[PDB]
Amino acid sequence: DFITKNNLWTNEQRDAADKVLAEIDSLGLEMIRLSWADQYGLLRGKSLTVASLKSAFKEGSEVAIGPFFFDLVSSMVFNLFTLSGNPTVVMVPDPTTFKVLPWADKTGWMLADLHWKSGEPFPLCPRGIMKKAVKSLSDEGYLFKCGIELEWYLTKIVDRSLSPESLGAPGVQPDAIQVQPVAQGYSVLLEHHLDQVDDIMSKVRKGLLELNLPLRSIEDEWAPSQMETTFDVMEGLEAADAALLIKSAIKQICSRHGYHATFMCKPAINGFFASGWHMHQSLVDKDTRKNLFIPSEGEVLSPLGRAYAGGLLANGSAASSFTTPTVNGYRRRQPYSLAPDRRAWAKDNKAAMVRVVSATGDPASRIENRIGEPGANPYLYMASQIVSGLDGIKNKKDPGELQESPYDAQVPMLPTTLAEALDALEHDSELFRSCFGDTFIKYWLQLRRSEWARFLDAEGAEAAEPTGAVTQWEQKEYFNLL
Amino acid sequence: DFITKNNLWTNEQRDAADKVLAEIDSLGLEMIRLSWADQYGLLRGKSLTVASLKSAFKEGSEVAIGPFFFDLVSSMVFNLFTTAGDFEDELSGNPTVVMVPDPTTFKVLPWADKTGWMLADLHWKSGEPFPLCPRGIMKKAVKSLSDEGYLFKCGIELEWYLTKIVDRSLSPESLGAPGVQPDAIQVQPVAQGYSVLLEHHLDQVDDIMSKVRKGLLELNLPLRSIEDEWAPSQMETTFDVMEGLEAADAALLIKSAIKQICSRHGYHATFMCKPAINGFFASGWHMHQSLVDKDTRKNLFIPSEGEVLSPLGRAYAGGLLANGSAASSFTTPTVNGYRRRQPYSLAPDRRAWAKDNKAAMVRVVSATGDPASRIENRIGEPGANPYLYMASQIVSGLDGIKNKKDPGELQEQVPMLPTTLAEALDALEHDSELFRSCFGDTFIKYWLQLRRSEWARFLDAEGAEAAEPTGAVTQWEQKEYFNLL
Ligand SMILES: [Mn+2]
Ligand SMILES: [Mn+2]
Ligand SMILES: [Mn+2]
Repeated sequence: DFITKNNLWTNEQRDAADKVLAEIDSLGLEMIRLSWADQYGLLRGKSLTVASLKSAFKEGSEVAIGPFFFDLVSSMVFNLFTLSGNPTVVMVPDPTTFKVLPWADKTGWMLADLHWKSGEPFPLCPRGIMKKAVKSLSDEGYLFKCGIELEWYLTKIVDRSLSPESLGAPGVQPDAIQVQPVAQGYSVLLEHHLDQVDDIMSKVRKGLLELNLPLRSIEDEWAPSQMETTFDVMEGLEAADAALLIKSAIKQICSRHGYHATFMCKPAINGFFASGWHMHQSLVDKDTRKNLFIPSEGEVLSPLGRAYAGGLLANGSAASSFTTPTVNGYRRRQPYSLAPDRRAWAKDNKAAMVRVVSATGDPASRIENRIGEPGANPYLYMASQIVSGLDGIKNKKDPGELQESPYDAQVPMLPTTLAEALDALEHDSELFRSCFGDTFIKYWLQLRRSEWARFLDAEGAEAAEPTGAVTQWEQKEYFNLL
Repeated sequence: DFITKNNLWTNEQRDAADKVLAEIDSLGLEMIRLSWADQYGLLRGKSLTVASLKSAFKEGSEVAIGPFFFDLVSSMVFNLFTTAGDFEDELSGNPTVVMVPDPTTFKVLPWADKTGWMLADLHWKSGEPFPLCPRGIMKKAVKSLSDEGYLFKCGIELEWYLTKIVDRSLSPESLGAPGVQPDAIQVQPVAQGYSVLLEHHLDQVDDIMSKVRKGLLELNLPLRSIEDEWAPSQMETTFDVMEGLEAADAALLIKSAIKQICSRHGYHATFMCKPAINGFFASGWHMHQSLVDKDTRKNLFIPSEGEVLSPLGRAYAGGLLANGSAASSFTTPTVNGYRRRQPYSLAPDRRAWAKDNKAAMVRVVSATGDPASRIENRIGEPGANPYLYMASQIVSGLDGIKNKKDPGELQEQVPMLPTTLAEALDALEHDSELFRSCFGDTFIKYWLQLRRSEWARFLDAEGAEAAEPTGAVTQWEQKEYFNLL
């Protein structure tokens, strides 16, 4: 009993486990998927039978850490045969995360944590970085509350790009899935585009509901075939696990019915505008459970929330590779685009990095950080916000002055390439090295700089210009998987 | 509770929400749409979960005002990125407003999967109503009307085209860009025409037409008639009399149901006045109107012998007429709506009153002592915004009442109506006081600002000559109104 010997379950998780086996038995489930988010947010793991799950509930399941050392295309940034080699770690199931996948045949699903065989936590496990952030927020008196609002694209699959000629090779991107848009229209919020796409959208809507996910709204975003699904507030690690499931389920559900959902920021398809992942955040007293961001008369935020906003602004440059992991996501670093090109904050202004949604006495007063990207890793994005903010609280960082025109603000600019965001983390190594782990940032810096290098040798430096056209390297790196 | 705090709900609005939630539960709905009419009459909004709509019945639901500052093809008319000091004097920014659900508008949409629908009113977070909300501008007319003792009784005669879809123009090179017109949906007529009212045309199109009829009927919309119009594939669908806000709400839902149902079975319904398709003539939205006494429920237009209308109805007609050029951009908001002059037809392009003459803007239907004595405005285009069309008639007609404006002798030197949306805006600019007073002064300057840009876009596309109303429908007009209106 690996799990019991190393004290990896709480009584809650233990009784959870007892019940997940009871649900498996009455539901007649034949497979149970066991997954974890890699460095990119992509769900990797194994599909177990129900005899093996019951054994994994004592021993765990062995997996190699090779995904962590590969890129999206499988090039070896780190040597796997010798930050090196391919040790084999234990997948430790978290029974509290179980869900009965409704688009699959008799298949359950539940997330896994990564552990060395000694029992200590694997230091690259992105979920572990969110646990670390949530634990430190619980030691300062706060619970992290997140409203998930996801902008993504919806397309019908023309060709799945399966011919041997299209398969690529480790380091050689495969062809993008061939798609076509489902609706046109730069008319935003049009009910007619909703009813047009609801043939497929009603299947995604029904799937989110069956997962007992707290779906809030389904909206026609601005661009042709661009969509917005928002969710009610969730708390802490739970919200990250839920973003994860939300993006996986949308993609899997669409594909079963012959559609392609992508969270790639800006697909290389004419008429497609950049997608954003704005992150609605507030803090709540771990005891009192009341928004500690609520302002008074004259305030747009409580002093606490003001401090949170300061560290969100202060650290957002080092944090950019986390809020915007992808190359392609930096075409959002632009003026006059409803996206943030500089560290500005404002009450009700979409051209800002931090947007305040608040009112005097309003228990829903909160911050909207808009430097986020839809394809971000939900554990690195949200822990970014937890680490960034709690720094502002701790160091009483004034956010400065609410900006009436963020695109004229003389505030510090945000990075405009993924190279720049990596540079900014190198020269502000601390805080993220104290919180994410020194080993992680060394790893993170080395791996992501390798992918920048591949974009550069494929497209050149002048293609990196954010206003530029979306390159084919972006399409054949992010469209299929993200 | 946002809605109790600013008392945005009467008790009836509260006796409804309780049963709105009750049949949501009874029927097992999973989505409720919350929609609102933008400057164009086009239904914007969100689709909310049950759990989430239960919240909006207390706190509302937020939404940006971008549609109001965007064109049909989403050019940015007003700077969206600079927050405003007095928004109503600079018109800049993307403020978040609250959508206040109105339960008296609840419907289960027949053609959709387990999905409900209601209308929302746009309010500032301050609790005070947003100054451009067209449904608010209708709410205002109905008030000033009830504050003079009258209810608005409205009869709708709505013409439109029903066509089969050949291509939805979804290829990426068709999608357009912000400010760029997307390609028009490719279509095919469904019947031949130039054989007006032909029963066999009706039976010919009833495969989908019955699906529209049935959908309108399930919505409890008071459908009066379906008729076969003159031009190929042109229909007219008329409705029984409706009152005040309900008639404009229904007008909106009428067009919404008609387009959504047709598209769901692969047809394209369009309220474009005159599509750029061979043989298609101009479609109209005629509005019969009368005033009733708000306490006796009785038609105040009914004429005695000697006069064609009562002196109340006669005054209204004068207010309909003396502001008709000003109001033109609210009864005929599209460039396309002015193409109405053709070699085989008569357009109501005269600002005049008549019983038989088809060129007069208003037709009178009145026999002595007849309880259905009324007037009929005919400059209405079908792709018109219902709130602003109806409120333009109440506002025009109340002027004539309060000022005893004389319409003059029935015309079978006739003053003419604006021939273009440019001229229509010229007319409103130079005679703005009554609309600035009753529609809001910020709305009128926002309206003239928005549409004058829509005209320069059209002019920049096809040139001054093709802008002439007599001329053929250009490609700018097709790619501006065909798909959305
Ligand atoms: Mn959005
Ligand atoms: Mn007719
Ligand atoms: Mn008529």
